[PDB]
Amino acid sequence: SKGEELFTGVVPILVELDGDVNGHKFSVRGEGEGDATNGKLTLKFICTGKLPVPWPTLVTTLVQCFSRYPDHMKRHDFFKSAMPEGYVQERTISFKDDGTYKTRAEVKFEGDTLVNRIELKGIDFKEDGNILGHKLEYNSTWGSPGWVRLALCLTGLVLSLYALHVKAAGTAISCSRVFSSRWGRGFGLVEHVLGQDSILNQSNSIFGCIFYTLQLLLGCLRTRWASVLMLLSSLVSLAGSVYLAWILFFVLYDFCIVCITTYAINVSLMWLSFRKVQENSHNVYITADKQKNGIKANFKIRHNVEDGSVQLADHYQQNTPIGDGPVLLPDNHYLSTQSVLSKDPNEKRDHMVLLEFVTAAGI
Ligand SMILES: CC(=O)C[C@@H](c1ccccc1)c1c(O)c2ccccc2oc1=O
Repeated sequence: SKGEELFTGVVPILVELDGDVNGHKFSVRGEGEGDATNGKLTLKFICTGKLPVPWPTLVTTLVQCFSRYPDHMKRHDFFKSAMPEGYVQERTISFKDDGTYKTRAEVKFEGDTLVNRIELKGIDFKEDGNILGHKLEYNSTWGSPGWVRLALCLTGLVLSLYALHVKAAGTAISCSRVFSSRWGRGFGLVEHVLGQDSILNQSNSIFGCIFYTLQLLLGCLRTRWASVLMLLSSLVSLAGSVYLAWILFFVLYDFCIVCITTYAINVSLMWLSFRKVQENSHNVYITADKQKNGIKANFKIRHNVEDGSVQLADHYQQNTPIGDGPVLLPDNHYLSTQSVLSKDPNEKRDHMVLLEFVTAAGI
């Protein structure tokens, strides 16, 4: 890029957004600096009254020319090559079971400043949704686990506590024929490796209470060690549930109902933990659009809802160069983005403080 020379060095950023969400008209003015050398953005946004939508739903709309491209991908940087004349970035943002943003932006160099002017229009939002009802977390640590996870873990806890009330003592005499066997204690395999004298050789329901309590507790967490811990624990729980299920049929030839219920519960927590691990994804997927001399892009942003659920936001993006000069057309690649939102204690206007780290990868 001959525009790449403009991004060696820290570059001042100014952002201006005129929006209209379901009639509610608003404006946002932001300022900061960008450092393409480390793919680092630092910006402060101010709602020039109070913002009618959550700030996270505006991060994506609110400068990919600061993405750090490694040297071996330098020829795949469309965004800098469009500079200084700029590019037009048009997006459709579809919130699942809710409205839709339509955005169009001019990103160009005005004097010494990189400017991103944005026109936004949001339609078909329900006034008690997650967006207009302001039901989205900002950067919280302790939150809800979701009524799905709550139902699963509470149900499993009641069932395991029931099994304890059974062995330690509608119609389940079929169960207590199962629990009394050698497999109702330490999954039948703790006595083989650690002996029967071990403290770890407990009734499987103890592992049940510890497991469902741990799942429900880690479901209230937004960090990764709880996510990976959830994945490994639910994986072990799944293996033990399939082993015990294999003992129930074809070996004992008995058919207890609480066992099938807890098998389904462990399958549910397994799918939930798998999803929760694998959809932590800010990956901007970029392909070249030759007909318009620009690029096309797909991705999915998942916002945390205050009740522990996730609000899905699908992103369809188009970028078209502003000049008639030459620009780079890339091969298929993706951008990795990490965003950290925070507040400024010196600011009383409705605002947002954004730190961002974007690097190119893929090709
Ligand atoms: C409903 C339970 O918690 C008891 C169940 C179980 C299932 C998965 C993980 C822990 C505990 C369980 C049985 O399936 C079972 C099957 C065969 C033999 C004994 C059993 O006792 C159990 O602990």
